[PDB]
Amino acid sequence: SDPVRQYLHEIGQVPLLTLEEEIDLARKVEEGMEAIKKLSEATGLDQELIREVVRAKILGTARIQKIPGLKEKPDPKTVEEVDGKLKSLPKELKRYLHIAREGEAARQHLIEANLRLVVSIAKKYTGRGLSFLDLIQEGNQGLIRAVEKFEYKRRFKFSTYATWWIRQAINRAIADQARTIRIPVHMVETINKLSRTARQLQQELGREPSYEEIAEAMGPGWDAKRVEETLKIAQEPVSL
Amino acid sequence: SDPVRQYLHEIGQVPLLTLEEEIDLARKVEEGMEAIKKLSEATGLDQELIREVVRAKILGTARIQKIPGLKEKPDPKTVEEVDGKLKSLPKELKRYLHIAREGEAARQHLIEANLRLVVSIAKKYTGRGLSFLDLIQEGNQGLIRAVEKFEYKRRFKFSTYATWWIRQAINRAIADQARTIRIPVHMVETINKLSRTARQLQQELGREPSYEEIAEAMGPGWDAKRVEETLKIAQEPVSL
Repeated sequence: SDPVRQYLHEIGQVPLLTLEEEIDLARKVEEGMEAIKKLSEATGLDQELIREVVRAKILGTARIQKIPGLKEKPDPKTVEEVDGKLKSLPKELKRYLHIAREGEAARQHLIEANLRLVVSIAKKYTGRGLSFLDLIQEGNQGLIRAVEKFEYKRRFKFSTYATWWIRQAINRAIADQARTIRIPVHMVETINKLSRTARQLQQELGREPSYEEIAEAMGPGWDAKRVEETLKIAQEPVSL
Repeated sequence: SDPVRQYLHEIGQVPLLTLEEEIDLARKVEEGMEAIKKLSEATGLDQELIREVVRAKILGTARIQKIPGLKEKPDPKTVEEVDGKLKSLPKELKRYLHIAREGEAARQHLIEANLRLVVSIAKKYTGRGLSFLDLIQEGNQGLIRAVEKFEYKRRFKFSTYATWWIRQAINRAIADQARTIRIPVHMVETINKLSRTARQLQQELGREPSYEEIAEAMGPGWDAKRVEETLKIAQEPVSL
C-alpha cells in the first residue's frame, strides 16, 4: 500500500528495453566510466566523486528521481564545489565530461527499465524478515551493482544477469537477521533434503525449479505450499 | 550416442554440491589465483602458463579427466619444464605452490559438479545450428568462464550464476553462423512482438517465462510449440 503503490504506479510507466537498447546503453555506461577516469586523471578529483556529482545532475531530469535504497545527493557540500571545477574546464576535457554525463544518463535509463523486475523479484521474498519496501530497497541496490558488473561486449540479455545480483542482495539482507536456536533433527533433515532436491532439479532443468516441481520430487505429503513454507528456515529460502 | 553417451555416463556420477560447498571451493580457487600471481612474481613465468601446468597436474587425479570444449593440457614437455622451474624455489615460495594446487583442484571440483547443468542447458538449445556435442563444448567453455568471474564473498548460489555464462557462450556460438535474408515485415513484426512479450513477462515473473507462458500472452493462434519454432529466427531464440 502507501507510496509503494505510488512507486509501482510510477515505474510501471518506464518502457522495456530490447537486447539492442540494453547493450547500447551498457556500452555508453562503460565509455562514460572510461571518460570519468580521464577527468579525474587531469583534475585529481577522484573517480567516485566525479560520478556521484555527474549522476546527481542527471537525477534532475530523471524520469524517476527518488529510487528507494539508493543513496541520493553526494552531500550538498562536496557537490557544491566538485561541480564547480567540472564547469570550468578547457575545451579538450569538456568532451570527456560530455561522454560522462551521457553515459550516466544511460546508466539511469538501464536501471529504470528494470525497476519492475526488482519489485517482482521482491514479491518473491515476502514474509521472510524484511518489509515489501525494505526488499525493494535491497533489490534496487543489487540492480545498481549488476549494472556495474555487466559486460556489454557479451551481447547477452541484461535482465537475466541482473536478476542474480538483485536476488543476492535481498538474500543477504534477510539472512542478516537471524539467531541460532535449537531445531529437531528431523526438521534439519528435511531442510537439507529440500535444498538437495532443488539443486538437483536445477542441474536437470537448466533453471531453478518451481515450488510445485520441488513438491513433485518430494510428494506425496508435500505440495507447493508446504515446500515454500518449510524453505523459509533454509539457508537457501527461495527458488527463482 | 557415441562418446557423448560415455561422457553423459561419467558426469552422472559426480555428486551435487551445497551452497556451503560451492562457496568453499570458490574461496580456495581465488586463494589459488592469489598464490599463482605470486609464483609469477618469483619464477618470472606468465600466470596463465603456471595455472595450466598446475591444472595439468590435477587432471590426472581428477574424476572427469577429459571435458569436451576445454583447452588441452600444455604438453608433457612445457609441463615438466615449468615444474622444474617451480620446484626449484626457496622454502618460502614453495608454500604457494601448494595453495595453487589446492585451489586448482578445487576449481576442477566446482566444474565437475556442474557438467550436468551444462548438458541440460545445451538440450534447450538444440536444432538451432549446432550439434549436441558442439553445444556441450561451448557450454562448458562458458561454465569455465563462470568460475573465473564468480565471487565467493557474495555467498549466493553459483549454479544459477553460471547458468547465464553457460548460456551466453552457447547463444554466441549459434548466433555466429547466420546470414542476412529479406524477410516479410509481418514476420519481423511478430518476431519482435514475441521478444517484447518474453521480456515483459520476465519483468513480471522475476525469471524468464516458459514457452507455454509466452504463448498465453500472445494467443489465440499461439501455443508453446509455435512461439518456440518462431523464436528460432529471433535474436533471442531461447527462454530459460
